[PDB]
Amino acid sequence: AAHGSNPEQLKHCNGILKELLSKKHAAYAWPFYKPVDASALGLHDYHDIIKHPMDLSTVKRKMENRDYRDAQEFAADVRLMFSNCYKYNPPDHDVVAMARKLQDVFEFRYAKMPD
Amino acid sequence: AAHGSNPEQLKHCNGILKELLSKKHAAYAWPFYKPVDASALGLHDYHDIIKHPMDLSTVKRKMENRDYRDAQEFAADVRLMFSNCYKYNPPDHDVVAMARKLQDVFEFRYAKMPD
Ligand SMILES: O=c1nc(Nc2cccc(Cl)c2)oc2cc(Cl)oc(=O)c12
Ligand SMILES: O=c1nc(Nc2cccc(Cl)c2)oc2cc(Cl)oc(=O)c12
Repeated sequence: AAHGSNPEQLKHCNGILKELLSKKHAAYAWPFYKPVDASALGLHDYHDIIKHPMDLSTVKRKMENRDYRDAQEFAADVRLMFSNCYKYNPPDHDVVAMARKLQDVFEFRYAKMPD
Repeated sequence: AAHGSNPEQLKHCNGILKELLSKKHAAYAWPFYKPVDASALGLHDYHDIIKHPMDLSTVKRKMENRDYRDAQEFAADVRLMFSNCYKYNPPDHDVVAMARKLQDVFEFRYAKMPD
C-alpha cells in the first residue's frame, strides 16, 4: 500500500539515519556502524544466537537502494539492531548502555514523524 | 507467511503482555493500561497529533481475538503506544520517564524471543 505519505516519511527516516551516523552521537553509536564481526571479536556463538543481524551500514545500503517501502519497515530494522544487542549481551555490558542511548535518540525522533 | 514459529512466538508475546500488565510494573505501566481519554484529561489536541492511538488493553483485545498474525505485528503496536507518548508529551514529563521504563521492560524481554 504505497501511500503518498511514504516518500515524505522515508525522508524523515533518512534524516534519522544520517543523525544516528553523525559525529553528534559517535561516542555511543560506533558499535552499530558496521555488521558485527563475530569471529574477529571471538563471539563464536553470535550467529547461533542472532538469526537476523542488522547494523546501520546495512540500513543505509537498504535506504540508498530504495529497499524500504515505508517508515515501518525501516523502523523494524533499526529496532532489530538494538534487539540483537539486548539479546546477545548481558544487561550490564557497556555496549548495552550505548544501545539504549542510541535507541533513545532513534525513538524520540522517530516519534516526530510527519503524518 | 504463517511460519510454524508464529504460534510459539505469539505465546512469548502474550507472556510479555501479561508481564507489562502485572503488578510488578504497575507503578509505571498504569498510564498505558487503557486508551488515552483526551477529553477527560483536557488534551483537546491529542487526536490531532496522535493519528493511531494504542494502549495495552487494545493490544490485549487484539491478542485475545487472534488479530496478531506474528510477533512483529504485536511489537509494532506496543512500540506505537510508546511512540505516541514520546510524540505528544514534552521529554521531561513524568509520563515519558514511565514510558521509557516500561519500554525497557518490553524491549529486553522481546529480545529474548525464541527462534
Ligand atoms: O552491536 C555490536 N557492535 C559491536 N561493535 C564492535 C565492537 C568492538 C569492536 C568493533 Cl570493530 C566493533 O560489537 C558487538 C559485540 C557484541 Cl558482543 O554484541 C553486539 O551487539 C555488538
Ligand atoms: O499514555 C498516556 N497515558 C495516560 N494515562 C492517564 C493519565 C492520567 C489519568 C488517566 Cl485515567 C490516564 O495519559 C496520557 C496523557 C498524555 Cl498527555 O499523553 C499520554 O501519552 C498519556
